[PDB]
Amino acid sequence: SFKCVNSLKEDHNQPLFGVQFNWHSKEGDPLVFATVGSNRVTLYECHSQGEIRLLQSYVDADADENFYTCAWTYDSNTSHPLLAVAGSRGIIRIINPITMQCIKHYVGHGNAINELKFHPRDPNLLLSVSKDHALRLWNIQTDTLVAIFGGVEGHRDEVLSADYDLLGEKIMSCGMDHSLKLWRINSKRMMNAIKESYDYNPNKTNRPFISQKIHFPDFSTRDIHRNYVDCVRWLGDLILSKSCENAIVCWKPGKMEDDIDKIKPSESNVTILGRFDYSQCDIWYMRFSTDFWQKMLALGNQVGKLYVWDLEVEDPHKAKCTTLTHHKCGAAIRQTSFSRDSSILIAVCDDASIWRWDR
Ligand SMILES: Cc1ccc(-c2cnc(NCc3c(F)ccc4c3CCO4)n3cnc(S(C)(=O)=O)c23)c(C)n1
Ligand SMILES: Cc1ccc(-c2cnc(NCc3c(F)ccc4c3CCO4)n3cnc(S(C)(=O)=O)c23)c(C)n1
Ligand code: NA
Repeated sequence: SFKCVNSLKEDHNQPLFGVQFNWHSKEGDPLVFATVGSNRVTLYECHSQGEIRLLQSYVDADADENFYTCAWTYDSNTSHPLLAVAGSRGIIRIINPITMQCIKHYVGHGNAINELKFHPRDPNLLLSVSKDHALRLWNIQTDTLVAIFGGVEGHRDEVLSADYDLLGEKIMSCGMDHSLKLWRINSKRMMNAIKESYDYNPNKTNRPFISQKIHFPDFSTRDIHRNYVDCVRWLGDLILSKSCENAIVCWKPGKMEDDIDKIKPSESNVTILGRFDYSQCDIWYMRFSTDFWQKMLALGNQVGKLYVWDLEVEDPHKAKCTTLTHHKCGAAIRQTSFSRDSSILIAVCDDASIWRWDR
């Protein structure tokens, strides 16, 4: 079971909106996690006796920047970890976590970026989701915009979250229009766009890189939640998503026995496989997370309580819940992160505090 071994507070005293363990950290190296809040990104190392060792921060030159998200990848030639961050300015920064140097930045969108995710099988492909109602897929090896997911049948309001499935063949996005939308990226059009992004070298051609504009999702529903959908994750062929209605819903497109790859864009049904209720988490902008193996699900609430669900059961509705509290932890938990082996769970709060729970 989990025990609270340490806590820390960042000097900016502003909310921490994101936290991610580096699941690409090398064997024998201590566990490292990044936090994002205010106009900063900070790295920490987990040590024995609950020690949280402070390393170094990246501080944006714009005091008005507010980082909302971060995601780890690694350099495709050297294997060294890389960290991407973004937020209110709509700028994607690729940071070398060793020196905390910004090694490249993309003017990602014409509005804030709410989430960043790297492709599960390709470390060069970065997905950003924005307040401009679109998703964008970047190839950070050739600095190209592969595709824009949005348009005439895309999201109709700010996009808050998105996730790749296990194989990275498809994306599920969600946002302020109450909808969850599916975008297949294993179509002939998208596989060709990705191949061409890798073949693009602006020094060796005259053409600009032509980005795809994908105006139509492969599936859409507004039948799961009745408010802003602010977090989505795939659980195999099933989806986990939440709104501010004190519930994570586990569902799937189509009827009970419909295969996800047979779902057509006109599909009008959804199937609910279960719902994980909790309390006092009815404010917008609260994230849930799963561990590496997807054996566990974690979410913090607006009064500092953590809920952890054991997903190692025959059906989703049988998930077993554990609650974790500490008398000194009373601020809203915006995001959690498990270490790759799930031995540590970190929670970050609105009062700039960091909470470490060891298994
Ligand atoms: C005819 C052809 C076209 C495209 C690709 C291709 C595709 N997708 C990624 N990555 C994303 C990725 C992946 F990793 C695993 C599964 C997956 C995807 C995208 C959708 O399903 N690629 C990376 N390099 C390439 S390459 C060798 O430069 O083309 C790809 C391939 C293999 N063949
Ligand atoms: C005082 C203050 C400042 C900023 C934010 C905030 C926070 N996070 C994102 N996005 C990241 C994001 C998200 F999209 C979905 C879920 C989620 C998060 C962060 C944690 O769980 N924001 C986007 N717009 C805003 S805003 C400025 O209110 O419109 C935010 C909050 C809640 N409070
Ligand atoms: Na830079």
